[PDB]
Amino acid sequence: MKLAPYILELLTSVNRTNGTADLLVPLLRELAKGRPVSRTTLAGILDWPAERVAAVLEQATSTEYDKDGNIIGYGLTLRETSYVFEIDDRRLYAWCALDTLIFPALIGRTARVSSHCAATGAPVSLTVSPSEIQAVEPAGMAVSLVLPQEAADVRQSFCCHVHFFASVPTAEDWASKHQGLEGLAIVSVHEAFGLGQEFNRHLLQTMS
Ligand SMILES: [Br-]
Repeated sequence: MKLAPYILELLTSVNRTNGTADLLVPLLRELAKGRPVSRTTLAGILDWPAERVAAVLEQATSTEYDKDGNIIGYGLTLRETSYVFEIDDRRLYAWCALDTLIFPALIGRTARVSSHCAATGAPVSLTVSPSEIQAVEPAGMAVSLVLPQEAADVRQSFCCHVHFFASVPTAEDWASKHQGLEGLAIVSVHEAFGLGQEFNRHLLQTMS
């Protein structure tokens, strides 16, 4: 379909908070190691004052901390969700389906991704590398999209409605049952992966 409206609003929501794009990659790479990430550690890595790291993170109100106040989730997370994101043997999680398609390129690793169809509970899995997906099981796997909303934390506006599905027909039936989500649409995981690729492209250009 026409995906420009989705990319454009996702890029905008991200660029709405200055520095987000700059903090994102270095934090995903740290979280990908499997251990909580200190905010002070993050500030050294960005060579930023602690204040700027703080302001960026308090915009993502979904940001997860542990009991020591260390970062344990930002897109990628150490706390179980229904999207499993395995790098090496390390079993990490993602907040949404599209995360699992865009993060491999940002952290430069290949992930073994798994979840369950949000319509039927069926197991889904795929391997996502920085440049391609492989081992798509079942082959017809789909993803839901909605129009990202402006002036709202990204997880809560957009990708809480961004799931995997066993197939496009199964997903379209699920989607017809919902009709109060702006821009609700179903795409193949291949098309989803392409959106992710275009998002990442603009995203990287936005870094300093
Ligand atoms: Br369009």
